[PDB]
Amino acid sequence: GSHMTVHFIGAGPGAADLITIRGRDLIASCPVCLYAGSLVPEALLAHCPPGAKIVNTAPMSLDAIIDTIAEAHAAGQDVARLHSGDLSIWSAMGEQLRRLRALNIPYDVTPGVPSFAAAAATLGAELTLPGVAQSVILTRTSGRASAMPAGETLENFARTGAVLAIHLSVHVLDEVVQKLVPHYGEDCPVAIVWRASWPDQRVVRATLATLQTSLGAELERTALILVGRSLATEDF
Amino acid sequence: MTVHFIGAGPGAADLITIRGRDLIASCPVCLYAGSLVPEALLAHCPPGAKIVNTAPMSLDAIIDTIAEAHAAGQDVARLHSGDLSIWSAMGEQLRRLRALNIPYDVTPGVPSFAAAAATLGAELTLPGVAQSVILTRTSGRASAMPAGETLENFARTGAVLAIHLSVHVLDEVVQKLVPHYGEDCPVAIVWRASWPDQRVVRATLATLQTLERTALILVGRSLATEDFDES
Ligand SMILES: Nc1ncnc2c1ncn2[C@@H]1O[C@H](CSCC[C@H](N)C(=O)O)[C@@H](O)[C@H]1O
Ligand SMILES: Nc1ncnc2c1ncn2[C@@H]1O[C@H](CSCC[C@H](N)C(=O)O)[C@@H](O)[C@H]1O
Repeated sequence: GSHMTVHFIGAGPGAADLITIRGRDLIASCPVCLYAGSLVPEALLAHCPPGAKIVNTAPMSLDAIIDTIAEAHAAGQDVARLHSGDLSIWSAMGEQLRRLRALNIPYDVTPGVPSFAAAAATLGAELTLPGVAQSVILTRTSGRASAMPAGETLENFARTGAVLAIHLSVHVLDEVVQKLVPHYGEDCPVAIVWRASWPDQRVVRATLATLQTSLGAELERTALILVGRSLATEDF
Repeated sequence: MTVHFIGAGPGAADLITIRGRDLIASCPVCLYAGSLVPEALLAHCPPGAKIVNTAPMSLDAIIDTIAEAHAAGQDVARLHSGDLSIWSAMGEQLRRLRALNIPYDVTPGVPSFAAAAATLGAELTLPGVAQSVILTRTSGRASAMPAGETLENFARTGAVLAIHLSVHVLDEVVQKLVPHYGEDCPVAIVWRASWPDQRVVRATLATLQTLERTALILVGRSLATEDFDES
């Protein structure tokens, strides 16, 4: 047989049917499910086996989360640990792994559909365009929410001319365009996708100079900003 | 009818989305981009489905085959490796389908850099270390890169790099990055993530020793460090 394992699973961008097959099958097979708040679609939780311990981690500290996993480990019970999107980017999986290694609790990771992919799909767009863009930068702004390492400034990324997929930043929409106009041009295409794949999904396309900045301060913060020529060109 | 562009995922049959599998099961016609789309997914095609490998085909022939399905009112499952947003050549197909008024939609998939990070058990962004991931490639005698998109310019940011389509020029990648990232900078290469013959190498830029081409290069401190903050 196999021993108790914590299965980190990328739940995808919000639609229950955008989890992987593997992701859903692991949910179906774990007696304990820990899900990272309402950004994990509740319909996924219907896959938990009958009698599962289902735990919303959004009100919990990292310590409480780790203690709960340690309890599952002590009981020999597999855990389905669900995070929105994919695990590789801004998931806070890393800090959990470090704690699990220190406790010798085994884990594995099942990749998900990241939100920039959901957003591109919503737009019906290939981001890479021969002769226009051959790179995509996944980034964020400090946005009064983080320190960025020194070299990770919008200015330094903007200098490459790559497609930018800017996360965690819709509340600072106005600063973003101010910092990007000098590099990309006033007329550079920009697209914002709120809540990609949710019943709630909303899109705005414009150029940097013509984007309605006040859209950012609105209630919904789950939005991805895409910037670059390849968002609105057929010249490729 | 509708042409369903679908991100097949990194290769394992179970790393397609539920939606993607369901769309495949409901399409009388399936167009798949080569053996980089695992054959097990083709088992999901409905009985008597016309299944077509597009790898041997020109864009004109692909669009013809689609226009045929459209004239026959038959939905098309159009499979590409990984996700569609990056180096899929989905774009040129949509440009042609628009010019013909053929309806399409896009189902996102798991990109290979995500599958690679997952096999490594790694979160790429780590507070106080790296808050950005650059998905890129090299010219590598296979492309022209826009002028701003050099390894040099990217390396200047100190971001994590997920370098695609570049394993044939690993030597030159290493030499360009060392000056910026350091000789001791952790690096990992994942060949064929999620496939049965998946191979993983973890090293540093200096100690990585320079033939499958389906490989992803990942570079950065966050690949092997526990000195980071909570979020
Ligand atoms: N369904 C969705 N639609 C649009 N943007 C989304 C989204 N889900 C997450 N995001 C973006 O991701 C940020 C949260 S950080 C978590 C990102 C997630 N791990 C991923 O793989 O994408 C949000 O601020 C927003 O910029
Ligand atoms: N299973 C896999 N393992 C490692 N790298 C892979 C892979 N599948 C694709 N790649 C990478 O992607 C390149 C092909 S370009 C297609 C990328 C795909 N659309 C995606 O979403 O990732 C290859 O050169 C390789 O770098």
